[PDB]
Amino acid sequence: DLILPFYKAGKVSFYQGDLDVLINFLEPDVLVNAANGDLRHVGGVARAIDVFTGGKLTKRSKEYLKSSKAIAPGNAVLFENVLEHLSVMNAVGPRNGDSRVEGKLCNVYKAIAKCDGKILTPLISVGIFKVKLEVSLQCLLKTVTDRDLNVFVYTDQERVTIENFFNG
Repeated sequence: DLILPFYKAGKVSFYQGDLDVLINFLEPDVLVNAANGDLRHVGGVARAIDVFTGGKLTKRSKEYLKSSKAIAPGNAVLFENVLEHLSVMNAVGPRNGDSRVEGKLCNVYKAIAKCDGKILTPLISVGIFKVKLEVSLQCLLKTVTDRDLNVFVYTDQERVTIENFFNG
């Protein structure tokens, strides 16, 4: 492997890198999108995924909303094979100060863990939805307990925070 994790907790591996490079080298079947409820794909995760699929994620999203329930926080919807052997799991997390941030976050991870194959995911709700990294991380660890999972972050700071959480 060209790209190796900076931490591994049980079956959960943690990576730092640009999204396109992690997809290319880690070869996921399922990519989790940090979605917003109206599926406008903006931000460091959602725009990068859209672009990687040549705009197909957005095409499928517009199609989806013609006949399908908007995605409420706490839920996720899988678009299968947005590209051949790359499904996008559109996970909509809670925002800081919503009710039941932890229950909704944890439910998102429960949905993510039911997907098939190799999964590559960011930490849901961390960044612009302003949930503390450790709250999202704790829900992930608590919920996805016996399942191979790959988690990515972009910044040095985020990596350190994750390392500090485990190092104590």
